[PDB]
Amino acid sequence: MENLKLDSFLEYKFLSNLDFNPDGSNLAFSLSEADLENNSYKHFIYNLDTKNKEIKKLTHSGKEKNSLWLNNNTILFSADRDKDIEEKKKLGETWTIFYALDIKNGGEAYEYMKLPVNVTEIKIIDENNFILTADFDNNSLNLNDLKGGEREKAIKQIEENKDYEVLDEIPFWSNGNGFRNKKRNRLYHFDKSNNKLTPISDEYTNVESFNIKENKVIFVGRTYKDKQALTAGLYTYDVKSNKLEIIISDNLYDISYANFIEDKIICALSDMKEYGINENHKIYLIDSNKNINLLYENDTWLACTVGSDCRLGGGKSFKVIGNKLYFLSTIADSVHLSSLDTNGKVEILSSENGSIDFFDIANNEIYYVGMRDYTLQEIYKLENNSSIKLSSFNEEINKKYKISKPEVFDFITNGDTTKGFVIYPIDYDKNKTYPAILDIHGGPKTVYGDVYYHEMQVWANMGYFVIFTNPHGSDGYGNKFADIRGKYGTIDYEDLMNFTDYVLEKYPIDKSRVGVTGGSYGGYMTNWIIGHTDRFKCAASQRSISNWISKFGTTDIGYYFNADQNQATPWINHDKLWWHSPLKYADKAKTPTLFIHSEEDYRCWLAEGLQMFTALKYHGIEARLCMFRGENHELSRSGKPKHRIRRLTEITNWFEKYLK
Amino acid sequence: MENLKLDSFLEYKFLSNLDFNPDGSNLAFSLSEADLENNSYKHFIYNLDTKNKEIKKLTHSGKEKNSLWLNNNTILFSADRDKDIEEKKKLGETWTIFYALDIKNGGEAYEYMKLPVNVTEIKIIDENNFILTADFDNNSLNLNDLKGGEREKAIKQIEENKDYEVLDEIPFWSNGNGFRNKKRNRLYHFDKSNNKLTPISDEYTNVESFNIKENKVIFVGRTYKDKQALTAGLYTYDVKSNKLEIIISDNLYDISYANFIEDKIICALSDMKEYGINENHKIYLIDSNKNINLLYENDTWLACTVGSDCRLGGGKSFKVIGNKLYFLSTIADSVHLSSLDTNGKVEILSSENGSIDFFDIANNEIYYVGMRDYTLQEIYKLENNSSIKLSSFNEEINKKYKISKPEVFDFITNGDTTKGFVIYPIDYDKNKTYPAILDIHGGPKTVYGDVYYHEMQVWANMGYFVIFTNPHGSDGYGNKFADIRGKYGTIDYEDLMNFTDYVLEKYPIDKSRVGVTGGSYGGYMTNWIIGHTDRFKCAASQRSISNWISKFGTTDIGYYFNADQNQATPWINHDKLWWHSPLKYADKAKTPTLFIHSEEDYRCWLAEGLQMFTALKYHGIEARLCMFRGENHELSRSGKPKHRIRRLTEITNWFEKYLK
Repeated sequence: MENLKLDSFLEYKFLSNLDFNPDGSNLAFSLSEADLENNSYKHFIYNLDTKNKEIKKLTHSGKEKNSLWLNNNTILFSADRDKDIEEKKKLGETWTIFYALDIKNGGEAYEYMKLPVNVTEIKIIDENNFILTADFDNNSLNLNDLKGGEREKAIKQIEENKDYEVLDEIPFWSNGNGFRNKKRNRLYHFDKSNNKLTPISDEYTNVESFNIKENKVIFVGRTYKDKQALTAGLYTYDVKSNKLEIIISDNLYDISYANFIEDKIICALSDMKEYGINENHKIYLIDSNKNINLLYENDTWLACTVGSDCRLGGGKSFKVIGNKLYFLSTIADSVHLSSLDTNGKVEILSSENGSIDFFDIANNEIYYVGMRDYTLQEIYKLENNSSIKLSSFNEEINKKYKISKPEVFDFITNGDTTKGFVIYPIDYDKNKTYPAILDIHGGPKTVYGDVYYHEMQVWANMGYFVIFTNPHGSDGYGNKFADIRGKYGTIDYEDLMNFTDYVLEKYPIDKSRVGVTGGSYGGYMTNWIIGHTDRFKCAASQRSISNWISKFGTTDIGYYFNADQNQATPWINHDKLWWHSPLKYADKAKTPTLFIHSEEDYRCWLAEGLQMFTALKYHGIEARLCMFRGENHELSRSGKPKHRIRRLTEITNWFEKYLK
Repeated sequence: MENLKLDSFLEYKFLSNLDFNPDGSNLAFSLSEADLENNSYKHFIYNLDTKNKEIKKLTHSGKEKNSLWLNNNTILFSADRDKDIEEKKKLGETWTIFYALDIKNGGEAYEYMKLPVNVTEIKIIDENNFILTADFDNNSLNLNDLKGGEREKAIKQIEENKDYEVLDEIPFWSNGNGFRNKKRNRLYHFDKSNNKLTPISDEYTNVESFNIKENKVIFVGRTYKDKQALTAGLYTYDVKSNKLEIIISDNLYDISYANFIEDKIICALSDMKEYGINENHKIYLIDSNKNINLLYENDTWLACTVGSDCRLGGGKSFKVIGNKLYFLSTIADSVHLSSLDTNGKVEILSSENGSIDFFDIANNEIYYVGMRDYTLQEIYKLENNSSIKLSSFNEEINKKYKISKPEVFDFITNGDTTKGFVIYPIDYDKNKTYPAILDIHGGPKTVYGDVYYHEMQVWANMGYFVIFTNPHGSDGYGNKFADIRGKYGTIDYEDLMNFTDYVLEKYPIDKSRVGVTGGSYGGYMTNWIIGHTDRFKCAASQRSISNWISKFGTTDIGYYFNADQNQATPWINHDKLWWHSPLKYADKAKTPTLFIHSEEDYRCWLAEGLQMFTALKYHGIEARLCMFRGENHELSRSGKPKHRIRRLTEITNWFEKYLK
């Protein structure tokens, strides 16, 4: 082998967009890989034949991801191979060009469609009919329709308007998407036959999800003019009657999935009365007369929440075929693939140890991408609760480099039993003593698992122990285990400190050289940890939360997600919201702390990292902060390659200065 | 008589850099005017022959400000007329080219000097020796000295470094200067004969003031590696012996002015023990034994603090000549010009109603630029406490547009008699009724005066009353009147509301239609007002403060100034610091409020504006926020023309929408 290095992730391959053709013969997917020279990513389109089992590389310029199957022969994708349209978009025009790539009859990609909107997702009624969600600006100048003097007047106004941002609704930006004031994700119908682009959802509605069966659309709708509500409405629309029908009013529940199943509608849904915003959605059925009836009392977040920094892109996590609804659920450190028929029978289909990222089903043949055996993403076919490995995109990674696989064990703390993980240092000697790093998984209701994580292997290849666990608040063990509302920094902080106590005694680690790092919620805990204990000699706080009050007014979810998680508000029990803020305890922090933060991170605003850094510096504590431009919360998982190398370098150099 | 329009300031002229030549024969100065088409400002160098008062324009390209007098016939200025140097600056090289313009012999400017640093201020000893302060970076790659392969790697490293910012000091940025982490304002001596540039201040000292007599240098020092202190250091440098000498340590006093006088040193100091950071500086005399003897117990902020938006640049507020020290002092409504001889005697040389922006003296001849009789900037000569107007760059403005001059009266409140102002609406009728606008000046210890203020005149020309005053905390009545430490929102809020009630009774103002607005501390009070009263039907909060614990960690001055003004701290009496924050009362805010804020404002950072807006939108109140890119706290005074028009238009349409 050879030592894994900081930048070794440049050679990793990431899979996305697993989609079948209607006849189940060919399934398409995309491969992404780092492009260090251009600080971007190359995206290729691939195909596997379901009976030949042969992988085929379809694109080679590196700017194409498959979005849709036109028919069993032809994959459609969006690109920018029209230099005229490209320069029009720079001026302010909105356009999306789709091409077509014959596999059965061959050739190269040829232009199939031009659509005068910027599309976010596309689905197919037939060859000349598509259902659309796309960016829509209520203050758009409509540069496509303008000509003459009014055109040059708009080109200048659009250019000048880049120097401002106007805000008059309480979520004025979204992380990963920039400023979003008075702009919505709107649903459209496009008829290629007559080039007619027909709106479905109105001007103020954010379409969060949509599905189609034949000529009928079902979508999720959040609508607001000044304040986004916690509830979403369910709506349907037919592309022949042009009738919109309110299925569920927009002030009852927050729905996560809705689709057609047989002659009625299945829907994940919750009124958030028991466990708040993040309550696990139960699955109901909606009959013809719009009655809601329980079908299966699920107690899981219906998604793969196993953390990793070796993913780029995604696919389907829900599917409806026949009478069964196939879904995902993270159960402990792993993901399950289960079904649910219209009778309520829950069969479990895949309870393997690794993560299931996304999947597709065609003729009761199940294909998925996942991370098994602590290896990177590969395509597996599912047969009788066991997986056959088809692709070999990342097989040499584990054979080329020295990977230290975690030691999984059960850990008891605070009346419940969770998972504990300890990664040995490379070339481990029981006669020596080593330093360690405690990694706290970002997001409260997420999961650490036996899944290849690059940043941990990097430090294990440099002589570090890397330990981590899933404290109270993580996903996996239902709403009860995840409920830490009003308990931030208590039973979860105990869980982490109890885990650190157990590890530094059971494993041979120098207690005097222990670091701690974490992002998002993990960055909050790092700021909390350094303000309550002296046991870590250095810390790294990334995209963190330091001031719940300051975070209330500057976060894309802050004005409602803070009140739900801390049971407080800058005006109702302010002392509680301040008690849970790590900035309050910054005058007792003595631990040197590096701060990673992104300027366009709107899930955790720059103010949070700026405050803890200033506080430690005010009290004469060594500190450091690296601000990343053009990046956001997703820097560690999907940022530009150089900015990922810079983040990994800053974090790796800080431990080296204080732990070696 | 035409109506003054919103964009009428595009026709104003602004003077700066009033500077004598060594024999008092000529007076150089710069004129500045807005260039809307290029969204910038043109600058021209003028001359004034002191014998017959002839005004001459000397440069015409629009990119020149006068720096020094090379001799009695030549002005020295910096510009960019070398395209090779211009492109090397874009790559990373530090350069400044100085051109010489012979006013007597004629011709155009010719290149005189080239210095491999970015110069922030320059002074001349003789025609071959100069004292500089210039930008210095402790992490500079020194691209000027690099060649070959190390150059191409440094160029790319400089370009890639633009994506990040590294912080490891508690003042890491300065308003109007961007990020300043580990960058200092360093003093240099440049010998033009042998092209030697020699440092004087060390690699970590911020030089904030310096003066020269013969071949000696006096300068002021702020030195820090991790935390800028409140005290400054006074040192001296001889350029022949290369001798540096500490005459006051940097841990004793804060100093505002320091200069050579006769055979000793005159200096403005203070131990901030009686009134804090903003304590008025006494003027002391330092003998050759480095003993510091009191010369005059000055009780003034030795500067011009009369606010106005019709200035661009500045000049000299101090001048030592013979045995006297001529200085400015805002006495209450206006700016005086006094003198102080080494015997301790104070003479009042100017005590007129307007403002004195900056001056200069030669052979008992005192010229200055000032705003008198509610007219824009003009050059005046001062003789026997009365001024003679020598320029008319803006004389047509008051003759062509409808200017409503203020009515000034005495106004007692909270045991002190301050000034009150009311500007009538244009075409005023005694029997009709009008809406009003409250303007609160921005710097806590500054002053509103009988000085042309554009935004006030724009609103009066649209049918508004404009009212403003000087509450407790303002400049112009000694320390005691300016002492609102720990009193933010108490007496200062009462004095404004007492003034507003006074004006609403005497004048025919529709109390139903009264707007309020202000920036900086006037933006804090606007945020304070809407949370503590509903009497204003609409508000406009510019570059405001809303959350003191938030401003502590995210502001160039917040970690020492906020504790000085509120006598609190996020960790010491936090209840008090949270009390003086207007965000605490946002739940009681019912007044629709517009928010003006800039992205690169580091005096009141973006977090303050976002929190008040999100809080008001959270409570169902109408609110609007306009964010300005590329501008800072000085937007309303020196921002780019289009952005100044946008801010004015944003505020005006807000008043128009709710007050009409």
